[PDB]
Amino acid sequence: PITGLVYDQRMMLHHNMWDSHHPELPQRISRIFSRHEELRLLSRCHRIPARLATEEELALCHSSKHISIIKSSEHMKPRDLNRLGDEYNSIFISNESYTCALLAAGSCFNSAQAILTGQVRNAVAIVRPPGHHAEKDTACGFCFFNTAALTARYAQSITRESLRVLIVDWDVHHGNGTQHIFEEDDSVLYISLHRYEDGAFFPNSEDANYDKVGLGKGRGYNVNIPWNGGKMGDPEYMAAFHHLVMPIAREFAPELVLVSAGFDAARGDPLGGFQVTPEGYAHLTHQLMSLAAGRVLIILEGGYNLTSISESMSMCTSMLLGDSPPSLDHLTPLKTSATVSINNVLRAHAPFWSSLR
Ligand SMILES: [K+]
Ligand SMILES: [K+]
Ligand SMILES: [Zn+2]
Repeated sequence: PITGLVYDQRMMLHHNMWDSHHPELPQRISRIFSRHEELRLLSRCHRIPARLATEEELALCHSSKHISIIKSSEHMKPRDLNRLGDEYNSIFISNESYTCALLAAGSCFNSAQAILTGQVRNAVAIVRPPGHHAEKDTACGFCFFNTAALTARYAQSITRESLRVLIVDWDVHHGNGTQHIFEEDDSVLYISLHRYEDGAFFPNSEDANYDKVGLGKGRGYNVNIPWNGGKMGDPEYMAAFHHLVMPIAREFAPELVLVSAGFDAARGDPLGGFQVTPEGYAHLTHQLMSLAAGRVLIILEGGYNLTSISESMSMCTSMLLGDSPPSLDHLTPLKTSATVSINNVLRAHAPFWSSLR
């Protein structure tokens, strides 16, 4: 039972040359890595090397146009970088951005490979820029390429095309990119918990609502758990995992679990407004470890309180290493809004999933 870990300082090169205090900071991965040292968790892990993703691998989820455009930004002057970045929804670009996105995906490919070949049982991927907002043909929300989505395809490419991989997205934002890429796919189960606020919360789309359950043969394999009007926390997420995520995931019976692990739902996050605790993320992690024979890859997405995400993700690694879950705070009754959300998803997925009725 050994846990993998991948981190590369080079992914800090991605930076905003106008707003040096833009929340998607280079130090995000630095602080998480550092926190692993202080808790002596790093030594307990097998260090998995990072690498560049190939354009061939990028093409698993992304158009030729999108790849070439981002590839070109590498040799651009700042005025053009400003220009190009402005064409997207919430995107800043530097000359090192393309390489960093490649390193994020490549790092997660090696981690998945290590898990699927049995070298490690599970792994954590401390990477940036994030990925779940990135679409097939466009960049969005600090994301250039959809790392978790690409990792699912790579995983299938080195085993079999029908390898059942589950993607659990507990980043506070909806992974619009990930949902769309697999919306017609029954081999990749996408489960997302996110702040919705009737579509007022980023990325401001109604695709994130519970009624969007997938298309074609992918009907029922897209699960949206939206939160409305309320500071959701550990009780609401534990309830959603108990009633929805885990029973659906068990029925799906994944062979690989990918976690789009953003920590912007964490308490203290400048953007999230939620209050999930580090203890909360640990229990979520531990819960997911009971699936796919423990084959779990935890991939960093969002999260912008340097202290919050450092503590939160370290707690997840501690769980993968086999340590015992810390006790949760005394569990408040669910916020009335949560029960509404949970029941709607229940109703919307009860036909496709036997364990829900
Ligand atoms: K999410
Ligand atoms: K799907
Ligand atoms: Zn986010």
